[PDB]
Amino acid sequence: HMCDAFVGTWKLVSSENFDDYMKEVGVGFATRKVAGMAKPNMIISVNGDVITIKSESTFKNTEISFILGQEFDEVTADDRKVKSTITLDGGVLVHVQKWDGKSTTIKRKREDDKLVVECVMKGVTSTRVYERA
Ligand SMILES: O=C(O)c1ccccc1NC(=O)N1CCc2ccccc21
Repeated sequence: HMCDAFVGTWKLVSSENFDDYMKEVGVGFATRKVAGMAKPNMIISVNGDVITIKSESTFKNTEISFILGQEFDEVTADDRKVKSTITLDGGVLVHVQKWDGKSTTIKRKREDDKLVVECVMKGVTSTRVYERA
C-alpha cells in the first residue's frame, strides 16, 4: 500500500519553467520545443514491490519499473542514459538521475487531488501539475 495514492492515470494540466529546466539539463533546441508542447499522460502502477511509471505523449513514450532504493538504468525522453534511484521520503517519491557527472532530482507529491512534480537541476526548478485522467 506504499504508493497507493500515486496509483492511477494522470494528465498534465499545467507546466512552469519546463523549458528552462530542460535547458539546464542540456536538452537541445528542437527537442525542447517539441517536448515542451506535449501534454503527457503519466500512468503509475504497483505490483508487489515493483512500481511502474509510464509516460505517454505525442513526442515519446517512456516506461520505468523499479524497486524503491534500488538503482537502475533509465534512458530519458531526451535520450540521456542515466543511473536512477527512487526512494520514498516522507510520502514523496524522490527520483535522482545521475549522468556525465551531473545530477537532477524529480519529486512527485500528492497535493489535494493533484499529483505535483518538481524537477530541479542546479538552481532551476520546474513544476508540472497533473490531475486524474
Ligand atoms: O513531463 C514531465 O512532467 C516529466 C517530469 C519529470 C520527469 C520526466 C517527465 N517527463 C517524461 O518522462 N516524458 C516522457 C515523455 C515526454 C514527452 C514530453 C515531455 C516529457 C516527457
